[PDB]
Amino acid sequence: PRYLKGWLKDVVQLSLRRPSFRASRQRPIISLNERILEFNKRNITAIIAEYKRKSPSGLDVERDPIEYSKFMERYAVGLSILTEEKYFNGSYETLRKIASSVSIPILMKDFIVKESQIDDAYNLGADTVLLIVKILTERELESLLEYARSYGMEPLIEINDENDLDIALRIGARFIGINSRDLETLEINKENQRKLISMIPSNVVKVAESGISERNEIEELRKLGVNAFLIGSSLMRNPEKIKEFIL
Ligand SMILES: O=C(O)c1ccccc1NCC(O)[C@H](O)[C@H](O)COP(=O)(O)O
Repeated sequence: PRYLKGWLKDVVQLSLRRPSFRASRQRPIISLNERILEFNKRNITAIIAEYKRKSPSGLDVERDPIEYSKFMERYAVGLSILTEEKYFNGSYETLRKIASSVSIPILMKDFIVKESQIDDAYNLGADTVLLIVKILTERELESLLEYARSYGMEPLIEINDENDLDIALRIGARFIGINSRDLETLEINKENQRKLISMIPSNVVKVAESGISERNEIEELRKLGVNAFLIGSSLMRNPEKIKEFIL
């Protein structure tokens, strides 16, 4: 990983020592990025609904993971499940129950710094994985990117600044997530996110991440060329909003 400080340094250490999970995979891979493109042509807003119990920024809600997912399944383009244990209260067991219950694409959200985590995602039933440019060096990113493709997955590469985008573009990323929240300081900056969305090649599927709570926000981001939206907090607090985001 890269030189890190604070909580990013801690969570990355927890991940280096994360035990692998052994299990048989039932269903074949369902591509999340190809499905976002088909929602685009059908002119249906593509929302990736996220399940997370806790968050360092203050979220804290109790809600059944299976019911929430079966519900989101009627409208969402895919699901994003947190598997990080200490800060998000996630677990590999939750991803597993979810994958056996629905049949739409699943993104595994964690801090992936080593190949065994991708084996974990595959064996658990996830369809793709998230790779964060700011915590990895260029070589590590390039290696983790190839490893995931060897399983037929196109991972979601997350950027937060221009330096991250230079790197993602160089290694040939085709599915990018622009995150408005800075992992290190927890600050949200919608402006910096808009500048970045505008610098991205039009042939890569773009996903806007963090701080979205209103439908006007989604409408604005869409005309800006964004293909999909990853929404966690607002949907966890009020599952019902999915109906408003979708009209
Ligand atoms: O989600 C958080 O609360 C959080 C807090 C500190 C550091 C990273 C975090 N998450 C980053 C992230 O990618 C989020 O899980 C999703 O993009 C959705 O953000 P949300 O919709 O909840 O604002």
